[PDB]
Amino acid sequence: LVHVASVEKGRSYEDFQKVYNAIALKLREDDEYDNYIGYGPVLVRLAWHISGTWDKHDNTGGSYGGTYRFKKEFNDPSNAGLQNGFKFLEPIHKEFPWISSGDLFSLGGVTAVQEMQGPKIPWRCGRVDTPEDTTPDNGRLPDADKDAGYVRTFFQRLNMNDREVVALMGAHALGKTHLKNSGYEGPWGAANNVFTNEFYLNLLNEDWKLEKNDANNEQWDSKSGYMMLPTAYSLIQDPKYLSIVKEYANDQDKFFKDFSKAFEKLLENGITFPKDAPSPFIFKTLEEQGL
Ligand code: HEM
Repeated sequence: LVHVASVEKGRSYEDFQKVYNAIALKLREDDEYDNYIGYGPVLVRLAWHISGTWDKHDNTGGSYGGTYRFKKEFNDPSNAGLQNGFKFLEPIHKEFPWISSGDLFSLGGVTAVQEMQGPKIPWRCGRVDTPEDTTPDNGRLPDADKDAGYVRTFFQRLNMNDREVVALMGAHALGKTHLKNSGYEGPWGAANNVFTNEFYLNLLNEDWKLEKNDANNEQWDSKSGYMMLPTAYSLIQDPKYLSIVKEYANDQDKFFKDFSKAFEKLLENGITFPKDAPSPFIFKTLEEQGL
């Protein structure tokens, strides 16, 4: 497969900034979702799962084709709970019927991170909706009960190196786990809809205890009422991962710059951009626009 980015016919920067604004105004408005966490965290989880299916070996999966719209991918067990972010974005797609699905699903994750005070993420338009038979089979997304060796190997398929894996994993300061979606339950920390380096500080400073939960899965629980997935607690057991965790725990600006680069790479894997194509867009937040 080659997947060439094609801009939506006739659309420029300001068209896309209007779609960003619609998502951002609806995030402000629907603030009650999930006990007042809001839709921000489930929207960056949606942008990572439609991107996370990519296989570097045959160029299949990834964000390009917007295939989460099809039943197979939509009903993937690993995607349970993401229907909420889909339903959030659906009125915005009736409003801007010209945007492709992969562009809208990835822009929703960019808008959520920046509206939750995260770094600016450069974004490129040009994904093209591909057919129902290009939809990847279930099972390409990662397990939660594994170790640092599994993590390294998994992310090699999306060719992410150690630093990019540790930067991307910082998104787990956002939102929470839900027992009915994944067999895990509890918040990651205290500031769950503000983008910060809290994941790393918690990993290095809490007194974590291993326990079984009500679904019979193990998780790490701390005295503060926070939890950690086994795959994510793995990052302090590997010496390479642990030196990068400590770097981000001490320097939130370094974490923001690295997360920005890594998240854009994740949302663009598998897509070829011609050089006639527009440069990456940097969207203004609602606040910067006075809206
Ligand atoms: C090996 C890597 C990862 C595993 C095993 C994993 C697993 C999980 C699990 C089991 C949940 C909770 C699902 C639920 O019950 O609703 C979760 C939530 C979440 N994940 Fe990950 N994750 C991984 C990587 C990532 C990455 C790379 C991102 C984004 C860059 C990300 C962003 C999120 C966010 C924001 C949530 C919270 C969603 C909400 O509040 O509903 N995760 N993850």
